[PDB]
Formats: sequence, structure tokens, C-alpha cells
Amino acid sequence: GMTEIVKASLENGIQKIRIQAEKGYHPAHIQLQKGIPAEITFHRATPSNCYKEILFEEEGILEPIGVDEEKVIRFTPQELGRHEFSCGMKMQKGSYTVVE
Ligand SMILES: [Cl-]
Ligand SMILES: [Cu+]
Ligand SMILES: [Cu+]
Repeated sequence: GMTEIVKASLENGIQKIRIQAEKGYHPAHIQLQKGIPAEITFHRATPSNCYKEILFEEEGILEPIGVDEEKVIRFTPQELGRHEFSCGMKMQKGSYTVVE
């Protein structure tokens, strides 16, 4: 250890954070506050189709993302703890930890 966790920035009652998709997700591990609307912006910086989709299974989210495009994943985290996000193939993984 330790594992690097990046906290989402709180402003205007929204928590925002940007994630780059290229040779994995960066940051791969983030922290979110429970009950605050979250906007997680993914940028696909690779032409590999391994990254053509963004999956947040526990939120029922599955979103396509094109080469060099940015997609905002929006939800309000309600369940505490560590949750997984990944590409649509579940080959490249990350996590979001929801704290009180
Ligand atoms: Cl692949
Ligand atoms: Cu993938
Ligand atoms: Cu893949």
C-alpha cells in the first residue's frame, strides 16, 4: 500500500471528477459523498474498442463513448462502500467508494 484514491470536487452541490481512459482508467479509484449528485466525466483517449463503453453495473448504467469523446456519467450515490466501474468488456476496472 497505499492505494491512491481521488476525491471528487464538491461545488454547487455537485461533485465532479474527470477520468481518462488510456492504458487503464486514470484515476482508477475515486471517492464520492453519499447523497450528492455526481458527474463523472470520462474521456476516451484511445482508439481501442476495449474502451468503447462505460459500465456502472450497480447503477444500471451502460454508456457508449466514441474515440476522443467525453461522456458525463450522472447519478446520486446512495449506498455506502466500494463499488466497481469498468469498460463494457469488464477488462479494464476501477472503483468508486461512497462515504458519508
Ligand atoms: Cl479488448
Ligand atoms: Cu475494455
Ligand atoms: Cu476488452
